[PDB]
Amino acid sequence: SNSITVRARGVNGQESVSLQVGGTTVQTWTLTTAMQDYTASTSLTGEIRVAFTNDATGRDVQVDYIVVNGQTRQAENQSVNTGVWANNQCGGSGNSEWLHCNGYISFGNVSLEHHHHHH
Ligand SMILES: [Ca+2]
Repeated sequence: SNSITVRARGVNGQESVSLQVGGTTVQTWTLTTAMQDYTASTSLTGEIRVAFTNDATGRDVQVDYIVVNGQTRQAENQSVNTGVWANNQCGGSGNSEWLHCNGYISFGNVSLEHHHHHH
């Protein structure tokens, strides 16, 4: 199976995030206010999302990165972010660690390719 580690925190420790692969929720965790590693495994190979699902007063999520089969993908390097509050709206910008609104950061398919090298 594929190994995925999510490194994230909540601002008030009430925040819940889900690891979704190809649209399937693989695991769900309540965050602490400290950056912490959370790990899961799956044979699924679809698009990886880290999803904040329980937005409320005082709740926000900050994601550092994920690790996929030993490879770090930085949250700030991801072009899809549907939760960051920017330009006065949810998902206002790519390339952010933040999920303020309910939404997600997409980290790409489990398997990526470059010059016929698969990683
Ligand atoms: Ca490979």
